[PDB]
Amino acid sequence: NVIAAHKGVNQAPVPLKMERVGPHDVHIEMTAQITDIEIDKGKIYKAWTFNGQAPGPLVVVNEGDTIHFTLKNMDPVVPHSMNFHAVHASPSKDFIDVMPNKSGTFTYPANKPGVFMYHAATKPVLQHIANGMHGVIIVKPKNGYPTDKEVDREYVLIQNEWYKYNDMNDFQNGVPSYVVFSSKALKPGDPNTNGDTFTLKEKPLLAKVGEKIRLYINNVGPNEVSSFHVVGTVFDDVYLDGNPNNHLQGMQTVMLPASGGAVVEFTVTRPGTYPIVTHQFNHAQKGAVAMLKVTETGED
Amino acid sequence: NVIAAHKGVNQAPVPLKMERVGPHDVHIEMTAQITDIEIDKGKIYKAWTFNGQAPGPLVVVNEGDTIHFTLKNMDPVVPHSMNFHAVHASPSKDFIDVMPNKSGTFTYPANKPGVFMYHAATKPVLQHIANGMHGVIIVKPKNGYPTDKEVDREYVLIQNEWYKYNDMNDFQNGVPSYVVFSSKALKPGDPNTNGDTFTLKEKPLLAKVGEKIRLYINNVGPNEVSSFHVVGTVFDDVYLDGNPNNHLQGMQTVMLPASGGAVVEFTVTRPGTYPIVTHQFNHAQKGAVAMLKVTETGED
Amino acid sequence: NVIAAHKGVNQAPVPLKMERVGPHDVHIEMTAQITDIEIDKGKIYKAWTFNGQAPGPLVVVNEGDTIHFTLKNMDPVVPHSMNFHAVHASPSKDFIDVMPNKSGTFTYPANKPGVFMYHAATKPVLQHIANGMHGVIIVKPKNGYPTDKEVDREYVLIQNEWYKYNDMNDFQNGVPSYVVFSSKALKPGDPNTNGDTFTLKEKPLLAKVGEKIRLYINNVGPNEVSSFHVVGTVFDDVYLDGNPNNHLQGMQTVMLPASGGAVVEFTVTRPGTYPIVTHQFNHAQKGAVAMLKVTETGED
Ligand SMILES: O=N[O-]
Ligand SMILES: O=N[O-]
Ligand SMILES: O=N[O-]
Ligand SMILES: [Cu+2]
Ligand SMILES: [Cu+2]
Ligand SMILES: [Cu+2]
Ligand SMILES: [Cu+2]
Ligand SMILES: [Cu+2]
Ligand SMILES: [Cu+2]
Ligand SMILES: [Cu+2]
Ligand SMILES: [Cu+2]
Ligand SMILES: [Cu+2]
Ligand SMILES: [Cu+2]
Ligand SMILES: [Cu+2]
Ligand SMILES: [Cu+2]
Ligand SMILES: [Cu+2]
Ligand SMILES: [Cu+2]
Ligand SMILES: [Cu+2]
Ligand SMILES: [Cu+2]
Ligand SMILES: [Cu+2]
Ligand SMILES: [Cu+2]
Repeated sequence: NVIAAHKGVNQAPVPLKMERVGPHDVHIEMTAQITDIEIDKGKIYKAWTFNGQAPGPLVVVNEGDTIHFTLKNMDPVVPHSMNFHAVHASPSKDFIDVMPNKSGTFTYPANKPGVFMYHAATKPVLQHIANGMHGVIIVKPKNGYPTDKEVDREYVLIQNEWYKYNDMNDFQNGVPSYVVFSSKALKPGDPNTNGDTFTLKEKPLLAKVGEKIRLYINNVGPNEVSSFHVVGTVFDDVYLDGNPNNHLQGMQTVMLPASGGAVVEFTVTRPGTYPIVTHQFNHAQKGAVAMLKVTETGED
Repeated sequence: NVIAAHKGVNQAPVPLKMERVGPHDVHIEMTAQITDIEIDKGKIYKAWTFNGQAPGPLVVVNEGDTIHFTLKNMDPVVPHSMNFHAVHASPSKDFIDVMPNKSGTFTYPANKPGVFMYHAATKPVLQHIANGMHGVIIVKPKNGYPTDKEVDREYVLIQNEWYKYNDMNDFQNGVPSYVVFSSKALKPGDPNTNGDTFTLKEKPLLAKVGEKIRLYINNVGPNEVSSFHVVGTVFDDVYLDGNPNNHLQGMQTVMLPASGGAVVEFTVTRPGTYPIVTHQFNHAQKGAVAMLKVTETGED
Repeated sequence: NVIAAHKGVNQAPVPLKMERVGPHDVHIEMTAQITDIEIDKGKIYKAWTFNGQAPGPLVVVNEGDTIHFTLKNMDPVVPHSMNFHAVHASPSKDFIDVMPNKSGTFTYPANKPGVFMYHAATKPVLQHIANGMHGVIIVKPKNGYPTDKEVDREYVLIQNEWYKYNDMNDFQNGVPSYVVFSSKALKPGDPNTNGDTFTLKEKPLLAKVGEKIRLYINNVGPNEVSSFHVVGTVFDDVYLDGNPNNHLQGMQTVMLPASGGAVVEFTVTRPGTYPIVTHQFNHAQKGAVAMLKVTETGED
């Protein structure tokens, strides 16, 4: 199922570009590009990506920022596009296709705090998402969260599925071959990984005994819901979609729809390694287990 | 899988009958009937229906109304019945079968505000729901919703699946062949459609730039959950099951169980066409995309 | 797929042992054992169990109790282990394997009120859960629930799936063969059953006309979410995961993730038999229907 013009194509990752251009305005430039990603050991997926990552690079803006977004399409033959769930926009004017070897710029406001999916909007959308064109944009709430002062350390996790390569029958009708977590960096030194079955097991996220950890999470799908759970703890506080008003306490497991987000916070009380799962254990068995290593110092 | 006595049967739609009979009492009369519905282009499903619609006709009552419900069974051979999720009733006395060519009347109160599924209760219930015997009853809250004064325009949407015709193995064990939206009229001039893959794409719901839209939504299944999302906006306010107390804000996507309802409200800020999806994109690809056309005047 | 050392093995159920050892400390002793369970009429599953029950025996503790848990592994060849979702623990030190014919003791606090899953933690966790090593621990809130004084009668229900026997391909990739409810006793005289397709239909839970019923519920999976609904009523109050803060009202149906819990309360207004379902009707058809028989006296 490899398009003739994609045979042998493996475009090197290109860094995300972002710069603030006013107190409430931010420029973002991404690419659409075709990049080989190792999704399981020995298994390469020639993914349709933003910037050579799948999920794509993390975007963080402030509530009330208007985003001036440019997509540079490096794919030699397939059009691509961008839909941010954070924004208010006209889909038929602002989420439109950018043709091969062209760029397009679109402007829209991020009025709402939270942890939002982004993805390509090009028909068939299922094909673009399943092939890798998904990601997260975080919109920071103007007044924070009521538990901000309690949080010691924070990371971003994203859940996605992988199917048989570019196979629309499988995408529509088949079980996922792999379900995976990735982490995207918020601060210098944080890991930045792609959706694969192994990296966050072999290179766990790090924390220190006694810390309260915040995770910004989103299940991008394309197709499955997620039963998000951290082994050995309970979520002290949960904010559905990352909106501070949607505040639950003491949850064992957080139900995420496809594209669903949350801010979750939990305390790690003892040294050890703590798995992070979707509790739909067929999906966990097919890759969706990450690890958090908790040490007396927070160092590995 | 077509029952001998249903071969060639296509009973014309019969209008819902409703009339208020007291300040807190309402008569409703439906039929059970066998009616051909075009669920995808060129694909007829000889559905088991209420009133020749699938999902069935919309019912709207007020909180505290007692419903005096009559079902007239026009099916020549299969018994049918009615279960309203809105009501408090004895299932074994009030949700019982009405035999072919007979009628039955049942009385029960709708004590709780919200957006409730209704469906046939006849064993096997899966068979009756999958073949088309589902619908929505809205119970209006005595004191409204706190955001009532902000809403400019409102519609009803229902999600359902379609399987291989009357195939209990497929109903139990197979993926849906189609997943679809329909709209049911609240006010004169609103569309009133059946669950199909195309009508709400070709004849979009209409709105005006700047409006706040309310949707009353229910995912009737039979089998899937729904990740309900409007492209190009964020839900300002969500009331789970349509109960005013269950109030979320700023949600990108609303997780609906099978039979789950909600009242969702969102603002459309720019002219254009806005898709409405379940974000489980396998289901969207198999039909579950509706459209909302937003114009400077609200006219098409 | 029957391990040689399990052929012909059917270890008799062993009672749960629990005793309070201080105002905030409780001893619990379970077994891991291999026991034949009739999951559907004529269908024996040689389950991997705690104490010869699947789901395992109910555990009830108070918020703030530290649990001193001993597992005695009676399996001749497979290691087993215990993970309580209620507790804060080091998974790599406290949820570790107990080898055949050995015991292990682990101590950890239950700081959070609610209705929590427990299950084996031994890799592959999917295999242990699917084969029967799941259950519920209830942690009673120090200050109760705000609706405690309204509740007349209470029971515990658990939902689980069963797959082809010890078949990891089916566990990962196949639909469940059966989906089932069981009830676990809270007070003397309550039923105590295993996850099967028939017992709670033939021997319904009992209640009296006019009562408000509380159910403590958990969907242990392993793989499916649950759309929990009681026919003929509406949930007056719902507490997600059994935490009193997570308070919804007037829900028709409660969405439970895999491992998700709730406390749900509803009123039965008329004599009759009331089905209890997951509204994902493929699962209901494959076993997941229990019954509640409501009489003028509450006696059968
Ligand atoms: O909490 N691990 O299923
Ligand atoms: O927001 N369309 O996936
Ligand atoms: O309420 N029985 O689907
Ligand atoms: Cu300013
Ligand atoms: Cu600019
Ligand atoms: Cu694309
Ligand atoms: Cu989207
Ligand atoms: Cu701290
Ligand atoms: Cu915790
Ligand atoms: Cu009155
Ligand atoms: Cu009457
Ligand atoms: Cu019917
Ligand atoms: Cu129902
Ligand atoms: Cu307005
Ligand atoms: Cu919006
Ligand atoms: Cu004390
Ligand atoms: Cu002790
Ligand atoms: Cu085990
Ligand atoms: Cu678990
Ligand atoms: Cu009472
Ligand atoms: Cu009720």
